[PDB]
Amino acid sequence: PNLYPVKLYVYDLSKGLARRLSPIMLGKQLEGIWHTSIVVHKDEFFFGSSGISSCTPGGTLLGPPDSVVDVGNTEVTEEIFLEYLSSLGESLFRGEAYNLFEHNCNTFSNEVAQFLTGRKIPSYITDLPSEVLSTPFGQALRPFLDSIQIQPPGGNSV
Amino acid sequence: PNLYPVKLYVYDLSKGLARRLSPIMLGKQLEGIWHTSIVVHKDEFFFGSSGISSCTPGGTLLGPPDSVVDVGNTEVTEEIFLEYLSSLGESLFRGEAYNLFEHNCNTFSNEVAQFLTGRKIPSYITDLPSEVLSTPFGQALRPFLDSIQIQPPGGNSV
Repeated sequence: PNLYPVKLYVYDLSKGLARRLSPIMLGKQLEGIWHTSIVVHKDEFFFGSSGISSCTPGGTLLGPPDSVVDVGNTEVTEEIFLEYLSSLGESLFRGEAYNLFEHNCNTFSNEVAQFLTGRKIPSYITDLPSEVLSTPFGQALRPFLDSIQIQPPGGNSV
Repeated sequence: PNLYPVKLYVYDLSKGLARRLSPIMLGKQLEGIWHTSIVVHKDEFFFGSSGISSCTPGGTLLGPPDSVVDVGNTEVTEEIFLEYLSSLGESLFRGEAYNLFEHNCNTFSNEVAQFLTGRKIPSYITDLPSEVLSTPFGQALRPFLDSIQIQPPGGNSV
């Protein structure tokens, strides 16, 4: 069977700022504000307030990823993958469903990784929202944080 | 002529946190992360990633506003106002046009206030984005900040 490498592009939206300012804001040590995407079949795929989008790898306003993580290989072909993403985009991943804490770019990548390789992405990435929420900081800014939508420019709808 | 009071609902999304943590993040004293809306004809109107929305005053997830500011009176009736908002929503205020720095909830309220009363809202509110941008903090997080969309839940499309 033809095998296609699957990568998880990792971006620290805070560019290291969350690393030092996290103890002074949340009183807890966070290593970054993780934004991830799935790179497969030569293209980068992510979910934001605009829904599922794609771009050439490292092609958003965010620039090159801070880390490229190997997820595994998948047998899912390009045409089957696009059909899969299309199906998600019309059901559980419309732009309206975006939520900073429970339905974000990492929720997307995690579910996509599982589908393509049977593996989930690292908990330190997906658990970030709960780590922020479980603090006075997070509880006070909950209303504001729940109002936040993220959509890195540069991609086009799938 | 029938006169209708126009209010500017002011919300500090940071709930006072920006007040104390601003000197330690931006090295400059900011008093809040201002989110505003226009209240007229018994309803609250605002612009977000979803476009122009309305709700009963203080009816979003943000709760009651931190301050209610008197803008002035307007002679524009309800039906004419909705037509006005509809026109904006189809031209310069579609959800896609939202930008944290140059086309946000305050850009909307300011333009709406000017139309209804001939007055602009206070510069300390509208100039906030530039104040954050003119700092190492802002320049480093520019990519991330430009990816931020804001849409307080609770309203419905106009």
